[PDB]
Amino acid sequence: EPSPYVEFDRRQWRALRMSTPLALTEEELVGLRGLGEQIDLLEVEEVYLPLARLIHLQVAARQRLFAATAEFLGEPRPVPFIIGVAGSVAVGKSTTARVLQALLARWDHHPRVDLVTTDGFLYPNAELQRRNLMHRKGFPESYNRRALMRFVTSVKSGSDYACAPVYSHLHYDIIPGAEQVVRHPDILILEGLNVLQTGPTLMVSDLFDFSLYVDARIEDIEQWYVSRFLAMRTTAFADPESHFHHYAAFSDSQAVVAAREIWRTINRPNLVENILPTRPRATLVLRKDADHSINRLRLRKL
Amino acid sequence: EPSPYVEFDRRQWRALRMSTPLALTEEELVGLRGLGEQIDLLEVEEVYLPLARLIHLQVAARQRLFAATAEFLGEPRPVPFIIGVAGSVAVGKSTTARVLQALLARWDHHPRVDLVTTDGFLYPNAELQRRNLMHRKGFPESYNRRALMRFVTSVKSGSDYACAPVYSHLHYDIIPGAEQVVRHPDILILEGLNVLQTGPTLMVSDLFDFSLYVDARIEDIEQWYVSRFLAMRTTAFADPESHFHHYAAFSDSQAVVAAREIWRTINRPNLVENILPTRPRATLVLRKDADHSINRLRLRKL
Ligand SMILES: C[C@H](NC(=O)c1ccccc1C(F)(F)F)c1nnc(SCCOc2ccc(F)cc2)n1C
Ligand SMILES: C[C@H](NC(=O)c1ccccc1C(F)(F)F)c1nnc(SCCOc2ccc(F)cc2)n1C
Repeated sequence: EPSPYVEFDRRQWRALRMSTPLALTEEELVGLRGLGEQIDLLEVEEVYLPLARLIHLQVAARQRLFAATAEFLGEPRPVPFIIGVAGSVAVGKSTTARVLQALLARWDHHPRVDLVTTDGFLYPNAELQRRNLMHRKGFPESYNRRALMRFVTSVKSGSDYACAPVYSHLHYDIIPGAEQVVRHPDILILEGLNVLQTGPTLMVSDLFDFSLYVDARIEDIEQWYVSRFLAMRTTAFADPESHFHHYAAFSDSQAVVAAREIWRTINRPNLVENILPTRPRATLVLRKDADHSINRLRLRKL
Repeated sequence: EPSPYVEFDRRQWRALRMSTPLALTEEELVGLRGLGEQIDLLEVEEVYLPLARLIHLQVAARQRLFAATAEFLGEPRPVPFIIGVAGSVAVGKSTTARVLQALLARWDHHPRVDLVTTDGFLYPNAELQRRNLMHRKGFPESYNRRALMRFVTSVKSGSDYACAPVYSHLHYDIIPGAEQVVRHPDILILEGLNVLQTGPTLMVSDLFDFSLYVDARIEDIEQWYVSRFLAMRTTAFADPESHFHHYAAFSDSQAVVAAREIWRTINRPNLVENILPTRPRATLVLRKDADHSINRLRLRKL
């Protein structure tokens, strides 16, 4: 029974590592780890290094394809390779993305590898209040998807620079005047929630040369979300300038109630209605277990 | 203002022809022309030959990409290149597809180029009657899209053969027992209506290495449809075995009434609600004028 997919387990996948150096020290790993994440050097080696090898093979071949079009066109720093990383809140895709960026940037030919999270493209709160969308922050309509598409297009067009706006998780809002400048990289990783989504018109997913989806049982992500929420009381919420400082004095059980409620009404439905439906398109799915461990992968060979 | 697209006119596009031989005689052209079509050798040269050049550049480069994945995978007749041709009924995509197939098969390296129309994947009439779908023949739900996806996947998987069922336009139904065998080509052109469409799960559009969309003003396609309908009275409908023989004795004005009605209730809405929304994804759009002439094109350079 023929398939566009190939399943692996860590045993099979780790084998595919070949002679790929490990250029990442333990000090550096944890400086990319997010609160709650269990990723160790043994996982970089056995999972992210094959992945990095795969990606670097394809970067070369993917550009030949743009060569062909430019040769047709009778034409005279290539077309940036674009990676998308998607997944639910709290699944740890943010970390994956940051790890991936460090692994790729340390290829001996030394490419420039920018990383942009989509949260800088959320509408500011006042704009969200206007549209009646606060209660749906993180859903697709709470993003300026036109702005976001222009940006990625602009970068891939080979343009000299592009700017993105900047979100502050501290203040739960877009930072006035702040901007992230992306000066023509070789690779761009774009990380967000529904970034793999498909539409009537053309969308960023269409621009992706490679894409990555970080998966887990829905019960387990709830678990990680709630724990991280509780942990955030002595972290992010502890700062008296946090938009969410009021949460710092919640007890374990109020905190679990609040966390569960946000999860039930905002984060779970977005996952189910929007994010999860996009899994089938992803070049690679990283499947995590309850203990955070990546033990199965699903690659698109077609 | 940067764009994924490049517009052309026939002047600009024809220039891109380079030294591409014309291996198609006028006898052979018209034997592919459909009732009403105005395509002449001057259009093959100035439009289909650039197109053929473009396609043959990309076939080479697109396979390097599957090489990269197989080299990663540590692996030991390549992965068939898959072209999709979409557009409304009566726009003449059927012809384009057949022309394209003849132009590609006569490349000096002599590749096998199969062509499959999607109509063989319509549900038989009795199955359509069951689902209450006769009045929506040609809409996406009147196709066995699972069967269709299995097929294209099977071919691209590199499998030795795949079978498709066969529709009879004469009898307005699927022919019992008939089958079209596709024995591992180098290129497969797949022609149909919503074939460029996108979904929750993975679909044929995802398997396309190249895609082609044949466009025209909606008023003009109505015009061509109605004329062809009238013309079909002394052609297809003239055969007393035609499911539609009753139409042969319609006068011009009854015939125009019938044709307009079918167009209003079945073919126009499908075009508007489903087909036309898919135009943005197509690698190349062929834009035809009221006189049938291809005078502008839109290529995806990203
Ligand atoms: C609906 C809202 N979503 C977001 O703020 C959001 C939107 C887009 C991208 C990322 C987030 C994020 F991660 F949660 F901050 C939200 N979801 N949880 C909260 S409470 C703030 C605590 O933030 C987190 C973030 C991540 C966790 F794993 C646990 C708690 N809020 C305000
Ligand atoms: C709704 C139905 N659609 C189809 O049969 C159909 C479905 C899928 C693919 C192609 C067709 C096709 F082209 F019209 F035969 C239909 N549309 N017009 C008719 S009348 C039969 C006359 O066929 C045509 C076909 C094409 C024309 F340009 C003009 C008349 N019928 C029965």
